[PDB]
Amino acid sequence: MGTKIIGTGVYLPKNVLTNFDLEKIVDTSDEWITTRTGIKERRIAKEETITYMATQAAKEALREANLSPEELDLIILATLTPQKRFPSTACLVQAQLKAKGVYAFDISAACSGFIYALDIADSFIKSGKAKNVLVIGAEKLSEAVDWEDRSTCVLFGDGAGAVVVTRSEDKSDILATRMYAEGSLEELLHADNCGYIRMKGRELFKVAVRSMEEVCREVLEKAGVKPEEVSLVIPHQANVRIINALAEKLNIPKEKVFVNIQKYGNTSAASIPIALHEAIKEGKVKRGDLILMTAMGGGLTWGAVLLRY
Amino acid sequence: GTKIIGTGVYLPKNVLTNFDLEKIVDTSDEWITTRTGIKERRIAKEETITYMATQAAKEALREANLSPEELDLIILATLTPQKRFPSTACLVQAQLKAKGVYAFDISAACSGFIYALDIADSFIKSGKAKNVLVIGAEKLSEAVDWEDRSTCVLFGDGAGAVVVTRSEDKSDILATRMYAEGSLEELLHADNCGYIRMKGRELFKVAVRSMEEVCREVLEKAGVKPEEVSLVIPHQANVRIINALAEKLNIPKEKVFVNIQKYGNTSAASIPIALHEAIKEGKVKRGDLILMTAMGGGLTWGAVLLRY
Repeated sequence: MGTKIIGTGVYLPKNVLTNFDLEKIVDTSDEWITTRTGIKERRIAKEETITYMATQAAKEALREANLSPEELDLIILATLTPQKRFPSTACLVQAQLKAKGVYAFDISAACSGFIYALDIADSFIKSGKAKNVLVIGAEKLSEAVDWEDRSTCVLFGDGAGAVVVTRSEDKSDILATRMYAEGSLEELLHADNCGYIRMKGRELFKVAVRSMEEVCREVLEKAGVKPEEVSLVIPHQANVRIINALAEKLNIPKEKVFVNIQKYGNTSAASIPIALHEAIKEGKVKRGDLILMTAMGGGLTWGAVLLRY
Repeated sequence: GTKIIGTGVYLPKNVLTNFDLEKIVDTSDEWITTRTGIKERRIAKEETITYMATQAAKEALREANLSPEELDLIILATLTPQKRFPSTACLVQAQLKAKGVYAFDISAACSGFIYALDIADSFIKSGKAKNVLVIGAEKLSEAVDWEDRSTCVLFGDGAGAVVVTRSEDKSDILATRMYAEGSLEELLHADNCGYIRMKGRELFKVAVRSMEEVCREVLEKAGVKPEEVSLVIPHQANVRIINALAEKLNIPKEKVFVNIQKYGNTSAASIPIALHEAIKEGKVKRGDLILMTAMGGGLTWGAVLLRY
């Protein structure tokens, strides 16, 4: 029984960019950024390409799963910064991993990319169409950031996260998932004619808390799980204040809410998978634990996934 | 099972004939026709990819007698997305007024539609979705090198869509098989500028072999012979490749549907557009076994065998 996570990995760019470094780039400050978001630093893929980052996170994940690339049945990569029009970055990565002939493609869902991709993987496993699936969330957001706009350039970072899921016969499994989208709210968060990230910060914040709360409550009810029974909440890392307001609305103690936005900023699709990896490595996740993942992103995509590790 | 209850398309009205092409590049009607089987293609002028996708979807929904808000998921396959984000699937969702509906784009170039249909099938089969809208839409005219005659005579613009649902009858996707091979990126890829580039002769050969193999694979999986297939709906890449495949599978041309002569190669939109026409022309009836297959950039390829 169950879609089970048997391996996780990540790749964090070599270049660190603190708020102090940014102060010299745009009219901003450490105090402002820190208090309004909780971000202290962010990684920048100045040297690495999206493909390279995704491949590294995937390799570590496969090593952890003790699974050969060829044993994969599917590779799903979520990103909003593809290497090229085509082939998909999933294909470029597959090539680097030597996962010959392996089914591969990218998906677009912005910040909701990983949970969308994980939900897809679960559909393939639950339909008996796949057994081993590699799900990657990789982003080189720095290429989509307007570095002259102190309003948005201080929120994003680069990096990649990956997880390997398989069909197990034990109790590990995804208990419930729920994804939503609302294209009529494109304006709140979207790319312009040149691909630059644009947003309506205030409106977005409201919608973010309300929407993630709603879908989180939905998966909990569907799974017949109460908030107090959640072992750990791994939310998209967009703003520490949003995360706090969300935890409050769900009545989940801060101690059970994983946060690492302070060191990576908002990495979109790679956000949750990177947090999951560190959470595991920090001894905060053990088999049997109920993990709640949730996110909201451009296009106004959002959802939640409740699983028993 | 997974049943197609509605289909639809959208094609720009602007026609790019081989004679128009003779006026922009050093090519001829004779060469094009003989080498590709193409005579005409549609080109989007005022339509955005979102508009075309929306029009194809609306027809599919009407055919299915289903309202936009009764959809559980929307999957759109394209290589010419409207913007960085939101996904074109989200933009289409807004135009359809399918409020709150799960939606995303996938990248698999020419195998876009069958990949998306395979995913749709996984959601219905796992019982996670009931009604799914799958779209193949491309405005390839924006990604073509018009200075290049070796490739600018092959592509057109268009959108195709299908609405699949979980039925309590024999309609169902019987078997699917999808593959990808990144090490073969060089045969068919976009350059640093997004322009479509390819190693035509090598891609032609690899295309037939891989497509024959995957087709044979879904057939032995479903327990049926090529002779038992009612209609083959291949990606409309090249009539000559289509003939080579049909020849290998030992399937008469009468059972191979082609409309590349009037729409050219429309990548992800290719199959759903051909399917819709085949249905409208009475070439597809409930119970018929339909084989869909394609190969595209990245070197994606696969096959879907279904009972209409």
